Amino acid sequence: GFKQDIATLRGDLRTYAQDIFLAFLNKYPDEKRNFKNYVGKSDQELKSMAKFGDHTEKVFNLMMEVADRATDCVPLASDASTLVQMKQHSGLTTGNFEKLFVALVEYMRASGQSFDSQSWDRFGKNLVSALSSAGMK
Ligand code: HEM
Ligand SMILES: Oc1cccc(-c2cccc(O)c2)c1
Repeated sequence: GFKQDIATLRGDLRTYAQDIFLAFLNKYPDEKRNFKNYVGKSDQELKSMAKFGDHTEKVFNLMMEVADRATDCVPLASDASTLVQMKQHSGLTTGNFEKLFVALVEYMRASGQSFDSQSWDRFGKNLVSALSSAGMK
């Protein structure tokens, strides 16, 4: 289920983080407006860029903690408010997060593995809900 999937992802987190973020960027190329350093690079080139690996892993480090602190796939209000208020998220709207989670769920579905894709789909919807309640446009 969802708790075990957090463990699974944490057990190889930089790999999963990069692969899921690449799935996102490749599915939604316009999303690179927010990541201008990542333009004009293949996946292998991005995995060679120090900030790509560093930053993407730190995104998923926090994402896994938000998932772990959730109840029934519903994040804490404090976690949602942190994600809204972060200066690095100034530009963002809930649609950006929706898209991240669509890509993450598709990645899990296409993996060979027994991820609880349903629970991640709910988590994404519930996080988007919580971001809106905490004041994200
Ligand atoms: C639950 C989902 C997310 C979490 C937990 C999260 C967390 C983080 C964290 C921890 C950082 C700092 C990274 C660092 O400085 O090393 C960061 C930066 C950033 N995040 Fe988020 N983030 C999430 C979703 C998103 C989404 C959906 C977008 C846009 C589509 C986004 C855009 C940014 C940008 C532009 C930065 C700074 C630029 C960069 O780090 O390259 N984040 N985020
Ligand atoms: O390196 C970064 C820094 C900020 C955010 C992300 C990100 C954004 C959308 C999907 C996703 O999986 C990861 C990646």
